[PDB]
Amino acid sequence: AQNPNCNIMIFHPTKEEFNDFDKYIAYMESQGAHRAGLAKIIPPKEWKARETYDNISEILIATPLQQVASGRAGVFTQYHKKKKAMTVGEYRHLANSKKYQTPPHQNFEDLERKYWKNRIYNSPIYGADISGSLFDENTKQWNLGHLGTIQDLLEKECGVVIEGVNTPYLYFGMWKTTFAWHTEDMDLYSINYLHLGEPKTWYVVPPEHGQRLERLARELFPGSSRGCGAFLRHKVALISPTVLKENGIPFNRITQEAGEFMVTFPYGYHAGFNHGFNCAEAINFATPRWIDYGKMASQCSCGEARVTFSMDAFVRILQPERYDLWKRGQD
Ligand SMILES: O=C(O)CNC(=O)C(=O)O
Ligand SMILES: [Mg+2]
Ligand code: NI
Ligand SMILES: [Zn+2]
Repeated sequence: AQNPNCNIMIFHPTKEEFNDFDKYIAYMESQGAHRAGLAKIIPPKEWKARETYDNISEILIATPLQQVASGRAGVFTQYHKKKKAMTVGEYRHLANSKKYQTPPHQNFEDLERKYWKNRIYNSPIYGADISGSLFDENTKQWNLGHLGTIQDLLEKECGVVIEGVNTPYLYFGMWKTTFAWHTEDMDLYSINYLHLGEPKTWYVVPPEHGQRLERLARELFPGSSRGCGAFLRHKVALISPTVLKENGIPFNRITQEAGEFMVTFPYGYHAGFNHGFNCAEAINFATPRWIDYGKMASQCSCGEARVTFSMDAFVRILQPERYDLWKRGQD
């Protein structure tokens, strides 16, 4: 069995290997990359996502989210308070302000210490989940707006034609902006490209050990657990590496820098934080190996998780028994 310790693997494809996206994912899995839940892909040196980032400041963040924490430093939830719209140029200036900017630090490990010590005492503002793309249309390789769609994969594997679309999302971050512990909708893959700015630190639990994280989360968030049998789908809970180590949960960590891709694999729980002003693009995707994960994915039916139009068909076709209850949660 390849990668039996479930370490995060880092890949350096050549420009030739960068042509066929599906083939490269399948290659990485042949080497055991999925066992970690997360992999890093460094694009070939010849590749670029677009020519420059000089003209992005007029993109609108219609609903910036202030991430307000509750709990203790290593075990907390966050809620998202909606703020007034602002442009990317306005948000960059805010991220760089004395109130929100990255503190002085020695290295990524020092910054990680400072994040876990201090995150809860601040409420950073995240421009998340903005439909759109920063890939130039002429970028033919690993262009996250030109991937094969999940609907077409389901149709190719299973023969059923379904409605829905699959488009990318932009994330504009600042110091301390936080992504809570989650797997993807329907336990899909994700791919994330850091277009510019400061790094993003990731934490990940191997898919084979995801239920260990779930059982800890039910212990640590006991009211949330009573409210919903899949409350990590709400995407609000944080647990620090120190707490994970104290409770024996297997995980790994890695820092993504500008110009690098990360892939999350089906049922790979992940969480993380931004080091400073940055912009990432991400999208979900599927492969043949996902289908079985999709059929077994948990679902929130309490009403909190509320998701896209296109998840309807995935539930309806892969999980017909759950469909009725889940749809009640969506309505
Ligand atoms: O970058 C972020 O805030 C969150 N991204 C992801 O969870 C992802 O790409 O799967
Ligand atoms: Mg612009
Ligand atoms: Ni994710
Ligand atoms: Zn729920």
